[PDB]
Amino acid sequence: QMNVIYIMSDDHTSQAIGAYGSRLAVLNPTPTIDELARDGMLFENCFCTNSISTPSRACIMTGQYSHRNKVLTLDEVLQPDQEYLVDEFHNMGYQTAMIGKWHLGCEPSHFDYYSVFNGHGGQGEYFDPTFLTSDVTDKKWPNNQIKKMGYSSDIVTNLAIDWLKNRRDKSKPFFMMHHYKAPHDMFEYAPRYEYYLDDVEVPVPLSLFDTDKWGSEGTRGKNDSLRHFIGTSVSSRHEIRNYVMEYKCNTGDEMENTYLAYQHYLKSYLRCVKGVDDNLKRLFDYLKKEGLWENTIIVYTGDQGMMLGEHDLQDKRWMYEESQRMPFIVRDPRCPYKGAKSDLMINNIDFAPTLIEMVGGKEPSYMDGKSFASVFEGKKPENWKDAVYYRYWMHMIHHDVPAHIGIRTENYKLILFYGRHYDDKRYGQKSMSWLKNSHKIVPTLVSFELYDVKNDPYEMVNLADNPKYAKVLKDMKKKLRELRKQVGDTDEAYPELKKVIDKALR
Ligand code: NA
Repeated sequence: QMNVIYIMSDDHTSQAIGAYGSRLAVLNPTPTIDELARDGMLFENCFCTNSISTPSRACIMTGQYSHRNKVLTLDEVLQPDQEYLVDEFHNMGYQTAMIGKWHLGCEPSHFDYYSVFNGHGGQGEYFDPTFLTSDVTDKKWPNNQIKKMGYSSDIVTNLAIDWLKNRRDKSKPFFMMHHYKAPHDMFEYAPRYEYYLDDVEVPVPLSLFDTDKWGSEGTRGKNDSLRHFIGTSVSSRHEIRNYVMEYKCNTGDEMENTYLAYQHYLKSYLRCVKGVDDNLKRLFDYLKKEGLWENTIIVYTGDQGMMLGEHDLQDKRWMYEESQRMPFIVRDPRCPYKGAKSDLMINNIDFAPTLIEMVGGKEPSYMDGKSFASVFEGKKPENWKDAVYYRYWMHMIHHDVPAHIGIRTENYKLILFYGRHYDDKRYGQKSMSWLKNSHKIVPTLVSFELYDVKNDPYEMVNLADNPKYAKVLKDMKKKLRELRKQVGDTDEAYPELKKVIDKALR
């Protein structure tokens, strides 16, 4: 039986992996991950269905869309009973281990072993982190706490190596979820990376300074009346929260301020990515010397993408390419296609059924996702989707990003900004409750955005109001309407929202 190590980093976006060939690849940000891809298979079209940490991690654990597993936003939690991925590996006779960033709210009690960050409600600390572990029995969750000195990414790797070396029953296969907290904000990189990239300019995206044709009334207001309201920024654009403010840039020139904030944002972030990559070298080295390299499936992914200043945006949540796409690399030692790429349209909800089938199990019939394990034997899965669904539910909270649904085909992306919160008690409350002058949660404008992701991969040009694209827009609206029906996301429980979305889709 094959062992499995599922490695996932927090907010590690595809621009920041060398193998994905973004503007950042010239910096060689992830040599170890790149080498893994050269001996594995890289997936070009892997998409989150809902880009924030907790909803994505719930989709991964349950194989189910947010509207099915009910973990809609960061405000909801998983139930232990919903730990389906690990239940399935248990039922197949695996010993199971959960290491690192959990962030699902509940105890990882369906694991045989866990040691997961607890600082700041499951967010963890970059230095001297404490962990909740199934080894502390003197106390009950969430109080079975231990503390480790030093840098988190180094400690996380040590927890995994320790379990493999000292705790695993070598007579049984293992399934391990190995989750780094880096490169999540605040990007507190380890001191030894202080001068990494010191002499280099990080390539700047044109869209940081030019948004002329991007967006719509739903993301900008009419005539940009909401340009300082919607969407936190790298520049001074967003009036409440942005990196120019956060990094205290004040050169006398706002464009220079933006450039300097982008450089500090990207360099701090990439120094955290480098710490993860260096740590992967240690882990992979260990697996190789232990004789596990050729009997262990290894996955490397990030729970969602992140806006690294494209369109002058930050964080995730948006359906735009950099936030929707997850990097996703799998090395199955039995797969003969080494260094291959796959363009199959996949979602984070497909991870669990695929892994289960990879080791000989059956695709679970209660999951929304399906298994693409046949790709590793050189065959597209039967009747596989050629489009993906997306919905961000957490209207305006944290980053002033309006709620939206969308569909991405291989050629076009249609986004419907419906601009409502599913819990109308939240209207009027602060979107960022730690700030005295936060904006308030309010309904925003309904609008469509249509991007040609093949000829405009950076989503520079919203086509929804171009009359040359009237038929494409109608065709994609029909597909969005049907896909929403196909996946069961029809809002009978939220009639406020159902009326708005049904009306917009004709
Ligand atoms: Na995340």
